[PDB]
Amino acid sequence: DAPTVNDVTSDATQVTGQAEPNSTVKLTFPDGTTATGTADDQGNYTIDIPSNVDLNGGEELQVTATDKDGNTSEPSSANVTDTTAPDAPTVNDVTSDATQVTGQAEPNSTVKLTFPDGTTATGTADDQGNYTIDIPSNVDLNGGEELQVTATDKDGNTSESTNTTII
Amino acid sequence: DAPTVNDVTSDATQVTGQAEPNSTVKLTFPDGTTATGTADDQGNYTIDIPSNVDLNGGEELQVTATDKDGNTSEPSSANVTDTTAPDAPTVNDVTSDATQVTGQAEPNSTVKLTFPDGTTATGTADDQGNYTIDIPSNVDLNGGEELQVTATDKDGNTSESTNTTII
Ligand SMILES: [Ca+2]
Ligand SMILES: [Ca+2]
Repeated sequence: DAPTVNDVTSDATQVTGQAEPNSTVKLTFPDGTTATGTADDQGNYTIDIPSNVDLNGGEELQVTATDKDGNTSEPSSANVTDTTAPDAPTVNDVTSDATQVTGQAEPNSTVKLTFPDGTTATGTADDQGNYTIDIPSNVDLNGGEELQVTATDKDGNTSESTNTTII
Repeated sequence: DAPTVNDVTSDATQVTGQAEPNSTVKLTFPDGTTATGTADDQGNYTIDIPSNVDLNGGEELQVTATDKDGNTSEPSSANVTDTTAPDAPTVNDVTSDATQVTGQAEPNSTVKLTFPDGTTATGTADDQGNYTIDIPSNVDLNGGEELQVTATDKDGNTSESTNTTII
């Protein structure tokens, strides 16, 4: 009698699926909070994700169904797909004499610097979100040129860009 | 006497370079707009890009220098690098019975649909900015699942995502 659970993303606001008609479907989140819904006469259920729950991707959700006689199904599992890009990274001021670009980004993201000629350089953010990207000494940055930085998570979601002007 | 022109991106707000000290540096845009700056005593110039001039990338800029006697240098040109992502796409409502997803995006951008299991489908926005993406026949859409759409230009700049919930 285990219910089905439709695929859940990090941007989802509800969890839906199929269960025995008019059963009580119970969704348990990693933080121990639960949310419930009642399946309709055709067995379709919807459970609203509480606003106090933030799913980022990778979480395991558990869903059970309980009939009017108190029999509860075995749990069904769903893993949350990460479709949410990181926030825009920060970028510390960059002078024309700088040898690296540093800043903060989502931990473990891939940070991509686009130089004003369109070439690129990358660095990996550490577990605290710090990144450092080396500027090759044959790349000449001049005052007034623009730099652009993005951060991309492991599932390929890329942040909005952050710009800074060379000093 | 030809001025140098530092690399310009679509996100820059100034054009900088070197020219004869105290000469008037003139920047000409493809639309015929001009902007001016004075090179300083060390030969450095900064010219603010007029706000009504939105450089998107690919534009050829022309930069000349004129001395106090009205003699104008040969031009130097610079090509603008596109570092600006398209706007977030629009997505028309998608029912669980839908066979395609449609909406609007930057013309000739690649629109990427991410299904709630993390798999994707792609389409190109046409000359009017309209896109249509076929839903693969092995993808089963269910009411309450989230769909996500992004748009990417030819230089790899990826829009903010747009979400919609399957009906
Ligand atoms: Ca993410
Ligand atoms: Ca662009």
